[PDB]
Amino acid sequence: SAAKRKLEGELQTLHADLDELLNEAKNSEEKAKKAMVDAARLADELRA
Amino acid sequence: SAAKRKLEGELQTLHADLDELLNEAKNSEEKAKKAMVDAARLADELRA
Repeated sequence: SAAKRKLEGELQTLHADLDELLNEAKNSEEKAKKAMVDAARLADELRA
Repeated sequence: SAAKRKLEGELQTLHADLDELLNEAKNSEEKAKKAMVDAARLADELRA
C-alpha cells in the first residue's frame, strides 16, 4: 500500500511528460519536412 | 500484490517508450541535419 502510492504518483507525472515530449517530437519532425521541401525547391532553381 | 505488478509493468513500458520516442526525434532531427547540410552544397553552388 505504500509502494503503490509512490509508483502511481510517479506514473501520473511521467505520463504527463509523455504529452510534452511527444509534442516536441512531432514539432521536431515537421522541421525536417519543411527542410526538404525547401531543399527541393532550391534544387529546382539550380536546374532553372 | 496483483495491483503492484500491473502498475510496475506499465511503468516499465512507458519509461522505456519515452526513451523509445526520444530516440525517434533524435533519429528525426539527425535526418534534418542530413537534409540541411547537403542543401548548402547546392546553395553555395548556385550562389557561385
